[PDB]
Amino acid sequence: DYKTFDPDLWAAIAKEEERQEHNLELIASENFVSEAVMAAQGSILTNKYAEGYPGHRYYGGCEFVDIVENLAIDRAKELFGAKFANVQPHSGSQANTAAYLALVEPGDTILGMDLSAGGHLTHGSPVNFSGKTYHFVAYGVDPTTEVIDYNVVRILARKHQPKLIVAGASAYGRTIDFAKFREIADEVGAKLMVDMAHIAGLVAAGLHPNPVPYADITTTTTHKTLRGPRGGMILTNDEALAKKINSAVFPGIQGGPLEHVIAGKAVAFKEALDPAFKEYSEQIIANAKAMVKVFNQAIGTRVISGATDNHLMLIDVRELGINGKEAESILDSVNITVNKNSIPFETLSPFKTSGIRIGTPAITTRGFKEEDAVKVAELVVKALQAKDDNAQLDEVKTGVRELTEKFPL
Amino acid sequence: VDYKTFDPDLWAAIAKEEERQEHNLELIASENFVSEAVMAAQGSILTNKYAEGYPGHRYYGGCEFVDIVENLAIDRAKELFGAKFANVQPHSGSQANTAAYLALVEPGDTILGMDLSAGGHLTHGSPVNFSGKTYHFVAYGVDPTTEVIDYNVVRILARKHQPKLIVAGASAYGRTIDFAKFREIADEVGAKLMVDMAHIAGLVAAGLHPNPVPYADITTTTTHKTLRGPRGGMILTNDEALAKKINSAVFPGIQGGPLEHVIAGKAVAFKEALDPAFKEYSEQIIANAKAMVKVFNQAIGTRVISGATDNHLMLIDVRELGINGKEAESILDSVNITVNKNSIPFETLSPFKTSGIRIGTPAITTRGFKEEDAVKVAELVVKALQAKDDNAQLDEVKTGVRELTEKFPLH
Ligand SMILES: Cc1n[nH]c2c1[C@](c1cc(CO)cc(-c3ccccc3)c1)(C(C)C)C(C#N)=C(N)O2
Ligand SMILES: Cc1n[nH]c2c1[C@](c1cc(CO)cc(-c3ccccc3)c1)(C(C)C)C(C#N)=C(N)O2
Ligand SMILES: *Cc1c(COP(=O)(O)O)cnc(C)c1O
Ligand SMILES: *Cc1c(COP(=O)(O)O)cnc(C)c1O
Ligand SMILES: [Cl-]
Ligand SMILES: [Cl-]
Repeated sequence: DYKTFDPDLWAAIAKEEERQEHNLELIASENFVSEAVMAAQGSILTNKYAEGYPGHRYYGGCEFVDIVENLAIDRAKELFGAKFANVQPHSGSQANTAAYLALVEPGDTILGMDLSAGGHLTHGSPVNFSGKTYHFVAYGVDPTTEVIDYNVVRILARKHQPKLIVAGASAYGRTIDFAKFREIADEVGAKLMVDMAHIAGLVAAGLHPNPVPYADITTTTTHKTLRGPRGGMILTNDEALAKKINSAVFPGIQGGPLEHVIAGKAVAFKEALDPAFKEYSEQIIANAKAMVKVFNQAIGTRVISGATDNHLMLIDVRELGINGKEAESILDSVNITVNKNSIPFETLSPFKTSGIRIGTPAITTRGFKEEDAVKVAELVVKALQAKDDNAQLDEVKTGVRELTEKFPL
Repeated sequence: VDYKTFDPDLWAAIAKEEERQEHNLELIASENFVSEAVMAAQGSILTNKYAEGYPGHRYYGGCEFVDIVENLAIDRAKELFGAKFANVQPHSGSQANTAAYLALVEPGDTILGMDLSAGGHLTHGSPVNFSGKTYHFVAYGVDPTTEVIDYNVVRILARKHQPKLIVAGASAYGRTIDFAKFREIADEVGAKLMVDMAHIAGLVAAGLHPNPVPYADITTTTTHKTLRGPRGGMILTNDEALAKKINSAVFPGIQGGPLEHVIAGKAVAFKEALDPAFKEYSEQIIANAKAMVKVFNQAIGTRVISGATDNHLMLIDVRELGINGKEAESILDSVNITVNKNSIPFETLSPFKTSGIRIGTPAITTRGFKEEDAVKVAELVVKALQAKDDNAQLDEVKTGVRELTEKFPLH
């Protein structure tokens, strides 16, 4: 009825719910938040200014908003064991912005994972505030094993004497050894910052080593594997760091927080304290390993590093005579969403790439099991092997429809 | 109701905040009540979509309809304010301003912006904010007698310090801002001009405040406040080269994925602001503020800074009542009237005590208050502040508050 006033807006939203229903979301950073999370984001909390922190706001009327933000703060400490949590970052990028501000000065040397090797843009890219503001040295993965070579990272750290070492990745499918990063950091006198955005839910479920005890500062998104609303968060065990972090977030780089989103963080965090979330996360990894099995055995789909320990995988497609962007386009046409993705030692443009990235958190949320995940990888290989063959691509589309009807939203 | 059962801690708190918004006089100058449609947009399944990039140039597929939504927001913004280019991805006014600075100046450049005590925002050069830390800000303020911007002083400062950029816009300034005179001072010294219209964006959209968009190299704004949209930011320009620097600065410059469900709420709100009724709304805002200023001007104890308002807000020196801004704020809070303490020009107290309070009418106007009601509000505020904890008087104010909120219930 309010939709009558703005028919064009609500029509697009309606077609988007239809799109999420009928497509397979394999983009590794996506998920489906719960009805309760969306309800919190749709609440009247959007009306409340609340600059400052609970009990220390810059105007009145925050007595009950402070309950919401405290729940989000306190559930983060419960989920991750940190002594201090900040839940105001508007995004993972802002969380990283403020975490740098608390650890280093502009121009300081920072060691962070190369983007082609699987790092995020905020870990040093020159088109990002991180590369522009600080002096980033990249570490990568080994060219044969495509896993992190900690002795090489150690060579780099001693050569470059960074003030800060950053661990964490957006397209790295293997366990990150946080304890080795800490030893390296200690040895050259650098601090350690971990960006666990992609794996935060696996960490919360106890299925990936927890960086919080090792890192000076841990940043994360609240979406992705955590299955929360879009937003960021900052954790630390050092009270002196927590103070810098808090000043960095506000009044440093942000103004008022999105308390309706923070309310959705609180909702999501309690969902993640439930034992059901560990079963969900167990299924994320098992579905990913099952799909990796299919690709390892298929022809043309080289899994980077040959296995996965977490929710995602990188597929090198150069042996199908295509690039990532063509692979992304083929699969999009049969109603399968992935993203083109640079692979270690990428030779092509970052906008063509030599591979695609695939993650299980979204389909696992829809209820897919290993059987169904195996099926998707088979559909993916069939589509990419079918050199522009409409008969075969329609088959794949049929298989995608079967799956989406089997697991509606 | 079922998800509410899984988390009573969370939802009982939100239930309390609903009651509080319904039972309070919200006089915080930057707050409002967004429509049901806006809230419905922020609560949609659009929170699930990653859409890094811009419409037609995302970094992956599946953005067909997210592009309609964001293009609606962009196009409606171009139409509301008459700018050739609009970026609707900033997560906030602070992000909007962060990206605008990156498109205009280099770290360390000299920038002229309004002093915090005088009414400027934190992002206009405060040393505790990225703006003060990253650039060499030189502040202008207001004249101590008239408490309005002295444009000859801006000229004097601009010529002395040769800023690369001049920033106009304010958070606690109740008078018309002469953008033409800023444009002429910038041109004289060869500086760029940035205008931050967050507070007055809705008045500007209604034609009730001079439009900065033709004068400013870049205009930034929030989408909440007088525009009455979701919390968020926006960047406007007419210059195509700046538009590209702006879009690069926002992504991948300082943000990752945008909040597409908030951007949907921006599109909803921009269409509401294009409706002819929004102009009647915005005119009621100003008439209510002027009605309140008249009352405060007649009560001793409540000195209105500069003695008049042209917009939605007023700044009140309370010191002759023997209290500071913090005490006034909490006095008013105890009788269900919510303001914020606020520094006044040439502030003598701590920035966390302050000499004043800031009051605005956008929120009460949104729930239907007229000039008659705006008058009763200011009278209730005067009564509460003069009551010297006389509980009988404070309880009378609570009744007056209850009368107004029951007379104008919320949606
Ligand atoms: C958007 C983003 N932010 N951080 C990322 C991305 C990814 C990405 C994808 C693409 C696809 O054309 C381009 C870029 C890119 C980065 C710098 C300059 C030009 C283009 C980056 C993925 C995770 C979305 C990506 C890859 N590849 C990984 N490694 O990190
Ligand atoms: C939060 C904010 N951001 N931008 C603003 C604010 C205001 C504000 C209020 C307060 C109230 O204790 C303190 C400060 C402050 C900030 C940093 C250092 C010292 C003091 C600022 C208002 C509009 C909320 C303010 C005032 N006064 C105006 N002028 O601009
Ligand atoms: C996704 C991601 C980010 C950025 O989060 P945004 O909300 O898009 O700004 C930062 N770091 C890592 C490791 C990420 O995976
Ligand atoms: C409120 C305001 C801002 C900050 O907007 P946020 O969303 O809180 O970051 C910036 N400039 C002005 C003039 C403002 O009034
Ligand atoms: Cl990502
Ligand atoms: Cl403000």
